[PDB]
Amino acid sequence: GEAPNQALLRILKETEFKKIKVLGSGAFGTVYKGLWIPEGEKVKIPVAIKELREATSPKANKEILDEAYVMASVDNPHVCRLLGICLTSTVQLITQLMPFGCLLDYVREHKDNIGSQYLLNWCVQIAKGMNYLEDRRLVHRDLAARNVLVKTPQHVKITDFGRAKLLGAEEVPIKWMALESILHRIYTHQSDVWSYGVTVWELMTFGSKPYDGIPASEISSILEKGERLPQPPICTIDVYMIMVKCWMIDADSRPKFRELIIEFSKMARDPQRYLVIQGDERMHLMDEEDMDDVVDADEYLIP
Ligand SMILES: Nc1ncnc2c1ncn2[C@@H]1O[C@H](COP(=O)(O)OP(=O)(O)NP(=O)(O)O)[C@@H](O)[C@H]1O
Repeated sequence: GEAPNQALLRILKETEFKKIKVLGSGAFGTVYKGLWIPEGEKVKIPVAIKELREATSPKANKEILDEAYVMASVDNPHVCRLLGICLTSTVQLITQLMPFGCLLDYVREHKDNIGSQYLLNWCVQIAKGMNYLEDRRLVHRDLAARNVLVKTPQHVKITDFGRAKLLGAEEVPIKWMALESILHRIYTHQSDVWSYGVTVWELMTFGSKPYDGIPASEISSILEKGERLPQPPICTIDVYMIMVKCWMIDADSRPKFRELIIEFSKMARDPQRYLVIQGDERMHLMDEEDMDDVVDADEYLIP
């Protein structure tokens, strides 16, 4: 039976926060960098503010609220933090600012400076995030490098709950999908594991596109034929065999997230044994003056 969901949904006054910069437009909506000053509190919290495309079509109001619902109900160091909503005219989603942006852009932009320690720690942290969702019985359904955010090079969090569901519920990123999901729209914790596999492959190839070329329509055929993504240059057979296990047809044959935490964690203790990166040993990885009161969202706790 389902426990009552007692998450608090915080409604925020438009006056409590100043926008500052656009971060990402075009696609569907507009995300700004900003600072949130709660009521009378004397803290300023860096935040991202997702005020969706001006037009207020009741269709997409229903979709930003579902995210808010999910994000308000999660609480884990490796899942993105929702501060609250603003009901202005178009619904504003207010999350913790993740200054380094999405992990896909971050690996793409920084290939030459990314060591094995970072790559494997990311793997461990993503698997922790996903394991936590598994404990809350959430199937994410859209895990990808584009949907993991970077608070710092050493701390990432899963984002984009716009397709999350409870395991069992009944209510398209084809290249990240478990075969049962493309064929039967079955979606399980184990189909999230498939997508973890792809996300890891995106990281290990420093942001390549999976099945670059092959059009979406061909994908399910390819997999039934038994083809998978190729071994990235930097990966030992050890790392790659974990990817491949995530991509087994038998869903229950795939690893569990808790096993993934364990395995990458072992590897993270000796990173150079597991990823082979040219120049590994030597790699290493805001605004205004009134910054006395700045507090990261992670240090701003609410009773
Ligand atoms: N909390 C955040 N902190 C910093 N940057 C963010 C944050 N949320 C989003 N962004 C940036 O804005 C981009 C677009 O945001 P997002 O709304 O996730 O993309 P989208 O294509 O509109 N939908 P989706 O990727 O499915 O969530 C992200 O990839 C980031 O570069």
